[PDB]
Amino acid sequence: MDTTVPTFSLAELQQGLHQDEFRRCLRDKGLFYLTDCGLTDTELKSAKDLVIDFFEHGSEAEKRAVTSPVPTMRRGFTGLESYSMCYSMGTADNLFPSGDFERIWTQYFDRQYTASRAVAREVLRATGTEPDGGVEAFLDCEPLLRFRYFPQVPLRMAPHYDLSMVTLIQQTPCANGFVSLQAEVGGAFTDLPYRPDAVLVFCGAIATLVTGGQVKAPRHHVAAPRRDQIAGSSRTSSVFFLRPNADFTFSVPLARECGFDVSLDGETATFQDWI
Ligand SMILES: CC1=C(C(=O)O)N2C(=O)[C@@H](NC(=O)CCC[C@@H](N)C(=O)O)[C@H]2SC1
Ligand SMILES: [Fe+3]
Repeated sequence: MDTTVPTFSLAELQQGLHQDEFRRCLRDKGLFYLTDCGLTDTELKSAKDLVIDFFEHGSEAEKRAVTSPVPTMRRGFTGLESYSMCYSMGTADNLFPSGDFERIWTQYFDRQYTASRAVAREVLRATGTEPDGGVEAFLDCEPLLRFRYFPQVPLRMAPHYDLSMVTLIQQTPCANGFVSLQAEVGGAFTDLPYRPDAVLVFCGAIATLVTGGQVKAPRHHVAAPRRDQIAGSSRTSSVFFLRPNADFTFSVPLARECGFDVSLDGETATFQDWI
């Protein structure tokens, strides 16, 4: 039936405006684009620009000394060695190629994090939800950002819900129109392109959980291009996962009620256990 994906100014929402629509969008299709939340395509494009700079012009040497040590616990670069390169950050223990990089990308992270907190904060106020220990404690959490860059100019994974409170995507488009990102919206698969001055927001499982089921975490997937769509497909994505502190808590009879792969037992549980 209904597949459209709505847009909102965060400033306007904070001014009480559009209350019902925003409420229903959460509960029935857990996603949306978002203007006026103190992110800018310029900031994004300046960050992108210096990573690709390093991709292209760094020695074997500087890379090695800041490529991922533990390959799966996640800080630094991957997939740059002689299809997808990828940079990761967090609150700390980060790895940086130069001094100026550190600044630009530390600020880029902060701005992201602040925005993430804001929208999240709004998501709670809107469901009249007030987490155990406080809205702020909860929002002071252990977040993670992953940037991807697909350069140069066929297996199909299954959709997933994100293991997050909210997730913010900023993407750059392909020179040829192809959208990698799609989601289940009222029965169907809707494209999720780059929109100018906007930023995409998935609600995540944690959102659903903390609001006592009031908010939907949409299943989404990231397609590759068919072996004929390859020319003009360089793209990037900036994906900021707003993950809680290890010790957040949730009643497991509530959890499975929304179709969540949890092979653990007992009374309630915690975020650390689950990942
Ligand atoms: C959303 C998203 C993206 C992405 O590039 O956008 N990718 C990342 O940053 C990724 N994170 C990982 O590599 C873990 C893989 C998750 C899943 N395959 C599993 O272990 O059972 C993926 S999965 C999450
Ligand atoms: Fe995802």
